[PDB]
Amino acid sequence: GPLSLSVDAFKIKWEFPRKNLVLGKTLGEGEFGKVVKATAFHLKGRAGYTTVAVKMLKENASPSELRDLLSEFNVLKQVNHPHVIKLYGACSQDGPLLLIVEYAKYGSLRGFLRESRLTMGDLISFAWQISQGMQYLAEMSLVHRDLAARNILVAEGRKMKISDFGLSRDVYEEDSYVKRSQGRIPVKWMAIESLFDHIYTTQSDVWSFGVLLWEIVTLGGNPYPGIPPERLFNLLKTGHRMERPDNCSEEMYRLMLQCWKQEPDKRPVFADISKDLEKMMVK
Amino acid sequence: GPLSLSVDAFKIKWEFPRKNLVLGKTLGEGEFGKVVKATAFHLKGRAGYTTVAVKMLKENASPSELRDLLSEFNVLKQVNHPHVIKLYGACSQDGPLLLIVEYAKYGSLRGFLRESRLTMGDLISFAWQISQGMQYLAEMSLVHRDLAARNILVAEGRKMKISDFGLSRDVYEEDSYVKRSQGRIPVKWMAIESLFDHIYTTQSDVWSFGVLLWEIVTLGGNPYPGIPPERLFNLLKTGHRMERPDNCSEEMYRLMLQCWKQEPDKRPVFADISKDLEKMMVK
Ligand SMILES: Cc1ccc(-c2nn(C(C)(C)C)c3ncnc(N)c23)cc1
Ligand SMILES: Cc1ccc(-c2nn(C(C)(C)C)c3ncnc(N)c23)cc1
Repeated sequence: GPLSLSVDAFKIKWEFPRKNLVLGKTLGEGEFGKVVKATAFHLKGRAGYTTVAVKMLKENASPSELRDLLSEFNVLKQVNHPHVIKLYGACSQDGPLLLIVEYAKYGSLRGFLRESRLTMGDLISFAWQISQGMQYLAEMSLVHRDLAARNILVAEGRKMKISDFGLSRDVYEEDSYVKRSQGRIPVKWMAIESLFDHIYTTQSDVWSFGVLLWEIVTLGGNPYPGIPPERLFNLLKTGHRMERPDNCSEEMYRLMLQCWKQEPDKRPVFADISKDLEKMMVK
Repeated sequence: GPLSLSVDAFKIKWEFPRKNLVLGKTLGEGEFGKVVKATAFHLKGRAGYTTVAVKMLKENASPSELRDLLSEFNVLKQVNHPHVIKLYGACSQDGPLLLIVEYAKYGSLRGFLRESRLTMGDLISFAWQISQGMQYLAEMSLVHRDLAARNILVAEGRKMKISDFGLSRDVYEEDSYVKRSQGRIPVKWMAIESLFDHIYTTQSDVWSFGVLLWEIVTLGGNPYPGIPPERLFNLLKTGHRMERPDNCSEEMYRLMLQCWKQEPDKRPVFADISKDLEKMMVK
């Protein structure tokens, strides 16, 4: 089927010797993958050991999780930008599939924020770096689909790295990705039209960006707090949106609202978003 | 879309007052659901409190997980058999969706087995009770799809209860369920034709039953140990199968093999399986 084809094609510059990789503690688990801290000997021109992160399948992986890991690999090969996690390689030939990437010292953005108390200007800087990465992926004709504080990494120097490319889809031909069956993206980050109509575009990424803004501004808050996901259908189509959080300027809130406009064409594009944020920074 | 329709239809005998339910410790998490121990006051004719288990959505649920929880509910309403977990009710009207079911004192079959050392006759008894439940579901025209030691519960008296109906599908019309996108069932329990062709039938359930037999016989072993899931495509179609485990009679092994025949029509049906196991019991 489509997977056996991919697996067979795959098994036929990115390959890294398994014997040169040493895995250590588990850094995190989750939807399709398990991530461990690791070290790699003689990695792509670097002398000695480099500290890296490695994603692999969890116990009892499904075809869906295998497909997602292969897809993330496929996407990460094609992208290169200061605000996107950097791929080093993979181990495929011996043992389970292992993807080797840049280690982000501070872990997830959500974790980093929740450990915090950081200025409003640090917050705007974070959002803006993410918007630049997103402007780059949108130019590559990729829809990311799973943008969220938990899927952004914070590297040395508090650099934002957009991560978790397992659900990212190429939209070169149509400028949208449409999925017949139900999505595996949390409902509380999905655009109204993704939720109801299974349509994903750069503008649905912009909606998710608005929820990410809310997460940044609340320092890792939980969106629509105390509201069950199943209530989102009706809440959204009756035109409700999250209220301005505490510690949020009105210009920041105004931007969140614009990202959550019902009509996708009415939301800003990532380039507008970046301009808006740089402007808040300098004022 | 199909989900908003279900959620709206749903929100329009099974309903239980949220105020009569008290939730306690987390019993387990996993693919679509979180399960907690709980107590329910005046549950369906029972005076006083009854100890129950409750499944709900995990944090950051996706449309796919919501759909699976609704589907499990829908299936559990229609089934009733001594070897299938019994539904009591749900809380929907206030707060998150909660499904209230029979509490299984010994937890999952896999956990129960791994805590063990139990006779061969206890083992055959377990398999046989599960085969009876499965013979009943097959007669109801349901394909279970996710049969595995982790999805069988052990209740008071060491009674097997088939559980986790989120992926079960009605096959009344065609005797098969076909899924275009990748399955969320672990690859190591899937029939060769489910893995390659996305076709699910009672006979693919029989394959999974063979893997479950292997799990019972090894006391909760890990199938195809040390073999990565992606190697299963080629291993399976080149005709390889797991070797006879230690502490396994040849008749038991012969049954596993028959469940794993390439041609689905060549595997036994659950009624043959039950006859085979009762025969091993009495001999
Ligand atoms: C392909 C791939 C590999 C690793 C990661 C990743 N996840 N995570 C967690 C989720 C533990 C914060 C990480 N933490 C630090 N550094 C990383 N590189 C990661 C993401 C994608
Ligand atoms: C709808 C539904 C509700 C609960 C369970 C369930 N899962 N589990 C675990 C997985 C913790 C062993 C249970 N353990 C004991 N009793 C139970 N009833 C369950 C399964 C399905």
